[PDB]
Amino acid sequence: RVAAFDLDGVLALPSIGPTEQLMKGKITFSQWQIFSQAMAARSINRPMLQAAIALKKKGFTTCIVTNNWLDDGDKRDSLAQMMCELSQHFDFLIESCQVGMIKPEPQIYNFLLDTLKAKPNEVVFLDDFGSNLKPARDMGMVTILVHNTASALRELEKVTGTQFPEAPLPVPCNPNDVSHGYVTVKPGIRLHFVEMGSGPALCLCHGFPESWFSWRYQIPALAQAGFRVLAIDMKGYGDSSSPPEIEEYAMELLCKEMVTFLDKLGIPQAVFIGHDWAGVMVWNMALFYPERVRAVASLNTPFMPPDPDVSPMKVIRSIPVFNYQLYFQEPGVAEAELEKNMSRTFKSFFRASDETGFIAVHKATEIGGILVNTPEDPNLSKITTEEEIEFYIQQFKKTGFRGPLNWYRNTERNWKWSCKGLGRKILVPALMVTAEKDIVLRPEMSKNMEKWIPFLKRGHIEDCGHWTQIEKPTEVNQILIKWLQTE
Amino acid sequence: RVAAFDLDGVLALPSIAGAFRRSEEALALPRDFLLGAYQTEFPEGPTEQLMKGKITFSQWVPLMDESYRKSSKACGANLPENFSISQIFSQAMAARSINRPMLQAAIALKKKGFTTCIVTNNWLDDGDKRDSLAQMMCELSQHFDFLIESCQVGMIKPEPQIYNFLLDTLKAKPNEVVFLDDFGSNLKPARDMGMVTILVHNTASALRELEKVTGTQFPEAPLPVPCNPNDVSHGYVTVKPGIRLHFVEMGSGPALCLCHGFPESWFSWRYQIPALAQAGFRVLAIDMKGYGDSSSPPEIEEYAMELLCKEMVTFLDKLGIPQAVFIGHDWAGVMVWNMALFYPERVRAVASLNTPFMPPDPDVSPMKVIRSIPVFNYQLYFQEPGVAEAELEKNMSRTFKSFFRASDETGFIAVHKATEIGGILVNTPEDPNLSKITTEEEIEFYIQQFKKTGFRGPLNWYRNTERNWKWSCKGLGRKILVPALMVTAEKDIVLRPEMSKNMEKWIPFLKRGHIEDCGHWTQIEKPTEVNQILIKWLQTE
Ligand SMILES: CCCCCCCCCCNC(=O)NC1CCCCC1
Ligand SMILES: CCCCCCCCCCNC(=O)NC1CCCCC1
Repeated sequence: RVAAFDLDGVLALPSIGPTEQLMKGKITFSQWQIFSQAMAARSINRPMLQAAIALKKKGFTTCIVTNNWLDDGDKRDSLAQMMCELSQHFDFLIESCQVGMIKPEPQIYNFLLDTLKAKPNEVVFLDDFGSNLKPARDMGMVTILVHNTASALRELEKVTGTQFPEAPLPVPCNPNDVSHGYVTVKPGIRLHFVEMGSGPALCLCHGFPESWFSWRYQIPALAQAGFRVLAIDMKGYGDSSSPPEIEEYAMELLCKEMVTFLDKLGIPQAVFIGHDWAGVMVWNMALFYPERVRAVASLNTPFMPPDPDVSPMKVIRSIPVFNYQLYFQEPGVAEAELEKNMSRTFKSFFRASDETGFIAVHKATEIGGILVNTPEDPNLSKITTEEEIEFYIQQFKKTGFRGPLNWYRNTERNWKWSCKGLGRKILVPALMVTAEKDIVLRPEMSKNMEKWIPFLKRGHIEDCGHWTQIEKPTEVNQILIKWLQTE
Repeated sequence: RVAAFDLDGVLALPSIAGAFRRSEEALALPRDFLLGAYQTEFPEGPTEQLMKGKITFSQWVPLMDESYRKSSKACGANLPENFSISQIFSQAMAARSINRPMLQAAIALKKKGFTTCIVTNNWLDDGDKRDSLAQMMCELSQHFDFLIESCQVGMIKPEPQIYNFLLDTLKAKPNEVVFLDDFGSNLKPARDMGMVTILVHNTASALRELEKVTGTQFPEAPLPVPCNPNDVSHGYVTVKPGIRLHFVEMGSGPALCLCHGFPESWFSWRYQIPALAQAGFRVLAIDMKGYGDSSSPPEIEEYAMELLCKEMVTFLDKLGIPQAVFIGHDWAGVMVWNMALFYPERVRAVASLNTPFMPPDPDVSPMKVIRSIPVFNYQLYFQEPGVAEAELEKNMSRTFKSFFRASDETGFIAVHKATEIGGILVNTPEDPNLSKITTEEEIEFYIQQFKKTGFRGPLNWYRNTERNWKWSCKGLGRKILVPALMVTAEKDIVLRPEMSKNMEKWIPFLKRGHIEDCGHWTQIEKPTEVNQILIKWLQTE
């Protein structure tokens, strides 16, 4: 079925002849004040926008039929953003000032069903007036008024269809419904990414074994937060070049290229928010290229400078919760296990802080592999949808697993490199977000990070596993936004 | 054969060193007091952990500050107790910009086939204003093959080991390589090794003079920074099922999309894109529907201006951009004005090249107005599908060198005769001469581009006359009340300037720009100006 929504005050609040032609479109705004400001005060009616994606996801045809008008005002920008935001969550836009006719003139209505290809019955309209809803039900449409700021609305709306949650999730941007940039930094290597919103720029780098798609919940919000996001596919993963050479992944290089990728893209500075392995790079970016980093934020991953008199490898042979990691060392091995069956491999890796079928991070060598435990047919974690997983699959089907793993296999070199930035410190805006129930990459591993990063601001989330962006998304967003906001 | 230059005093001016100087005298400081912390074969203390990249900048202040305070009252003149060097080294670094002529001198050899690069005594600026450096550094980025940052390779000038590290990568001998510095004390090693020394003193000329003497000659008014070849980002937005729009990106916001005309491609703005970016903008040289790497359907309806504008809008939403500056030329320009006319909200501002805002006559068949204007015959010729195509496709080489010619050049197109002699390239030479406005390669791109898209799609732009008319007739009671720019070309045969004159009846406040001796290919004929005009425009709004 389909869902129709007015705008005057059904998807934006506060709510709100000759200029009856202003509606029709023969006249613009700057055509005729003490009223302008009012259109700028109103914002999106989130729970309603929710109620929409709801159906949209549920297999309906959403849409907006409003009594528009052309805004050439001094503050139309607003409308744009709102418009450009609602854009993605509807199939058709029946703007009054676009099709000549305006509510409640019956010709507009006939125009909708017409484009909608539907019968008045299997279509429900939503208006805060009712004088505009008379036609709808008259036609055989399921009418629904507003009067208030929703609730009662979304309520008698639930009835027709399904139910909506009180505390929802941030809209998961996706899939192809996005732009796909492609920068070629070195001959054989090109880095694919994603883009959204207008500057300043902040690149979101993922970890192991993930993809840009991971930030699927941060990207939109972050954009709408007034930013130009660049969910990049880290070298080796997804649509970016994934060479077979190990040297190709030395952190020293990854950071260098990361920089190139900027020049190429003509961006002179960006905010670098990293997680997992990325997070490592992010901190090194901050450490080696201050100029190009506007600011840095890290999830789970803490800044752990290297010990100059302590073989980096030894520090791994030590920490017990880094076995699997060791297991990865040998090329072909680790790969062979994860590739053998990507389905499991993933539903396996991706599990909540409070969930079964965990990975074998420490018994790895001994039991023969990071997955030697765990069921065969893992259960879908209440953190990824089959589809959500399938993307990761398709992604990896084309890239393989060697490339990503080669991130681990550059220990000595990495050590030898990060040793140069031992006499200096991170003096650019920084953020360290710690996860609580994160088995490996435990919070307490930061504690002395300030010895290196004074002024370092922090953020911490409870009941959060390693998959922060996907486990506690809404919070991650908040924390992140509010962070950028205050700097 | 390569050529390198110590950025501060060669690529960047006024040499930061100058600031120290003018600061010494300021506080009656004996010649070279705080100067040592920069110009001294005494690379020691903190200033040596700085260029060495061991410690950042911010640290180098509290440390250097006190290391200065060393000889403060001890062995030397009075150096204010609380006296620091933070915000004084900071300004000097910011107040400095790129040495345009010298950069020129570089791209020269680069073009000429040399291995440019920069060997500077760097330091990692984690300053409150380190951005500046990023930009200037992000710019010089593309013009050099190698960047030898002192603060990145451990060694700093003039310690021999650095130099021996450069040739190592440049895989060259001391003889076939030239070094540019503003000190000379830094140049001493170079000569001794076997390199071509040159005191980058003075400011320019004199340097480029003694330079010229060993390379070639440099333009007096060089050709603006061109953004090509494949050294760019390539976005790809899918607006409707089968249709996806490819484009190009550069710099940081706000956004302004550059739409091309017929028969061109994003590559046309190759001269505006960079400059525009460097002008503080995020450019989107888009490949108009039908052209190059964007979907180029076979349907005619697919190109109704009404649609092109709609999709143009979608392309924005999709890209998450809520507003942009729309600068159009030719057919694009038309759309651009309609964009302004139909979607005010999404247009921050509009600029048009050659193409004027010509609303439609409500009581005058749009077609008739074409059958009338004599300089629109070829256009008419295009009407019939397959025909026009067949002519332009038969041999893209000519087709292009043909279309693309200067205001003052031969082999013109047959804009009015067409229909009669059947064709536009009909009476044009067999093998046209390369116009002093496009390089063979420049043309080849257009070829490859069109080889994959064909010619139907682009032409379908012409074939939507009635519909277009019927549509633009809706925006007859309103006007363009958003910032606008109308740039007129002088020697533009078709799309003559005088066709604007009453544009203000529709667009008050409409600002204008006009260029002389300019044909239809404005962006390629008078690029530098187009840039200026455009920039200065955006600048003042
Ligand atoms: C002394 C040098 C120390 C360098 C430390 C670099 C940081 C290592 C981060 C490793 N991260 C991961 O291995 N993540 C995987 C663990 C298994 C489940 C998915 C996520
Ligand atoms: C619906 C009314 C349309 C009115 C058309 C106004 C002017 C459109 C611009 C046309 N531009 C061109 O035809 N340019 C070509 C002309 C032949 C040589 C290359 C450039």
